[PDB]
Amino acid sequence: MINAIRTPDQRFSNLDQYPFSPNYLDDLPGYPGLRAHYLDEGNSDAEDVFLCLHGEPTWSYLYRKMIPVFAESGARVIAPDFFGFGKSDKPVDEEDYTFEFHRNFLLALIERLDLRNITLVVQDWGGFLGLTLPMADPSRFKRLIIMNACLMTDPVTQPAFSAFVTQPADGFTAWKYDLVTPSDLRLDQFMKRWAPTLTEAEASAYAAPFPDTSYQAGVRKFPKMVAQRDQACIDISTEAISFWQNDWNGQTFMAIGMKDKLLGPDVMYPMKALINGCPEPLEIADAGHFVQEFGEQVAREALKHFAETE
Repeated sequence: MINAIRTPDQRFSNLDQYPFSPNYLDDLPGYPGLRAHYLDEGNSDAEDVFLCLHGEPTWSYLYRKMIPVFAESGARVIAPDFFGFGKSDKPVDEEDYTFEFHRNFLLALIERLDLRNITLVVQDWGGFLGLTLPMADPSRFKRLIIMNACLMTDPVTQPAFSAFVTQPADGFTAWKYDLVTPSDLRLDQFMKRWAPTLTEAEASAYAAPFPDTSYQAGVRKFPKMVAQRDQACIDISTEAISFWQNDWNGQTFMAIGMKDKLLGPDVMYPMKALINGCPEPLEIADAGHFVQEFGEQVAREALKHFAETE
């Protein structure tokens, strides 16, 4: 019904530091015939579940250094790959991807696996989407781990969540230009630019999912939805502000990648004020946009923070 293609399994043969077994679901309600890939690590009967959401233009591969720290703590870790990324199937038309299409996939996933006692782990698009999930069923969420992200509200209600789009020129403008303009987009070279510490092996793991441009419709669409917020997204993200400010009663841990040009300190401090009970943030000086690349530290510190409250 929704024309999609699937990445040949062979593309993932030689992944570096990725020993996690695949789990798939192809019976989601609303997503008929589309297969979703997710990691389900640690004790599947754990009381605590960490739901790790990725963003643009990555995949679960991005949480590979956090996963084992969470799992060794006794938790069940879930890390899905959004349609269009990693090992999930990729709709071929950029028009199929919308804020709600990915949002609904997430609610569908949570219902299907019946996840409870969730510690939400977000960043980038994983947070734009993820920060709007607790208000739909608050009883299932208990903690939040937030890395560089915010809500895609309208420019007036929150100017900090709009300003980064236009400035600086080497910030979101450069990122977007790099992503939606080349006709021969190489995600390994893009990653090495925006995540300078990656090795060549890690870099290639982010290009693994896309053998050629036909597979990258979802990759091309994310940047454009940041820049051109559809109504439902604005209403949805605006009502979530209300949720974090007055309804949230959970424990929160915030980590900021200080070298980020897009969603750094000028976007994080304002987020921090909006989340009821958010404590002092852990600032990671050598981290860029992809804070997960310095994940072992973030994962340990967060469990250390959450422990000193149990």
